[PDB]
Amino acid sequence: MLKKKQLTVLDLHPGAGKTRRVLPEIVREAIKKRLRTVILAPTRVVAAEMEEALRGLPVRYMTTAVNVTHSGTEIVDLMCHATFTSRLLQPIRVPNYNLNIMDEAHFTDPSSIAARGYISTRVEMGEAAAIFMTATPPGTRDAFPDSNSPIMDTEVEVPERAWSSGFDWVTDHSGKTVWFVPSVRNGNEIAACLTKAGKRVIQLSRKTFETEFQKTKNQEWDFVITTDISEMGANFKADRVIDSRRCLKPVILDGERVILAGPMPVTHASAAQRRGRIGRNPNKPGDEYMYGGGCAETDEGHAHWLEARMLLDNIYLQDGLIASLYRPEADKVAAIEGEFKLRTEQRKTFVELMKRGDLPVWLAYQVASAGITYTDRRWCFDGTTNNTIMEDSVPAEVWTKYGEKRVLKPRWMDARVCSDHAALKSFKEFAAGKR
Ligand SMILES: CS(=O)(=O)N[C@@H]1CCOc2ccccc21
Repeated sequence: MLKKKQLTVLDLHPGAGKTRRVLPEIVREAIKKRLRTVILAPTRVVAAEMEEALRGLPVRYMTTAVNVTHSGTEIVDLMCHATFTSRLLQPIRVPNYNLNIMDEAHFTDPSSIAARGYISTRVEMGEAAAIFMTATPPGTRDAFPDSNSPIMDTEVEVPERAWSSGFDWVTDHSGKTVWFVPSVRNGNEIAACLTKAGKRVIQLSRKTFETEFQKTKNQEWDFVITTDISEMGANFKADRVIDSRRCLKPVILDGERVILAGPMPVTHASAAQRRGRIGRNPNKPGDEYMYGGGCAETDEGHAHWLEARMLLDNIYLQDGLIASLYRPEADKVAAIEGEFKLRTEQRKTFVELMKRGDLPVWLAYQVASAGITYTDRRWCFDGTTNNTIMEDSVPAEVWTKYGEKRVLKPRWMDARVCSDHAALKSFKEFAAGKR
């Protein structure tokens, strides 16, 4: 595995012990062989779990999710997938790691796809070794993989809205349930319904993940309503997974806008990861998995692969060369390598719109490629009337940095900036010049 020029895919089933058993073994061997090593966690919650599994070993934790006093002589760095990609984009120097380990190497966020592309290109070049750890590698057709104990799989109609009758089996359960919903807004409705019926509900999403996940250990709950974020190593002490089998897909229409299409079928990798939450205790067989639809390869034409190409086109590799996407996922986008390469000033704007502006990659690229400086927010108000952002069936309004009251009408419309109350609130602050 550790020998150069090689990319290994560690494809053990969910719960096989890739993070607590296999990962420390690789770390010990890497330290023994003096290989400068990077460990890539998908989220800060997995980083905290990796610290527990690697406790004692000399690892430099490049995250505030862990409170450790470093000796300064560690040759193994641990950071999130997005931190790795972010530091690659910024002027800061990143070591040319001899060994690159990616946990949950199935994560389809644009920064995870970009990191895989960068690492795999370095391996293809014969510069480094890499290990991609995942139960569901890119290209998996099995939604029912092995587990530590048997799982009862049941195809059933799963409600995607509040209900008065017809789904007795959902509330007539005395155990703990993790329920995957296609969106935050869809989860709010089902959560309000379960709460009204006397259930204790915790809700998880990308923006509230670290805070609310802690509640699943600190308090007694009946249901956990989550988006696809819990597919990335999140572990619960539950006996049932209710899976709508649906997700929202960002799609770039005619290269002019981004809409959130669907809800539509999840990939086999996602369905397997969602099912993978239960059947993890070999001493407690019989965990249930209720699924409400089929799988399809909805990652083809998904905006994240185009966005990954926008990140890689702006990461230095060697002179004019540009990193390719990891081979099993390179056909999910019809992009020309190098087409999103920006000049130095616009690239600096692109990076800042993502890091500080917190804008989606596609939106940041449209603003930076137009030659607009980071603090220039006039574009948030000069788009056509069909780009009017709506809040509560009425146009959203903001006070500009000039003190004028204006309707939010962005020149480039990206549905992710107003997909929920929290996203819209952050976009309003950005359009007003608050960050
Ligand atoms: C994220 S932090 O505040 O905990 N600092 C970490 C740990 C020490 O090593 C490094 C190196 C570079 C950058 C961040 C860090």
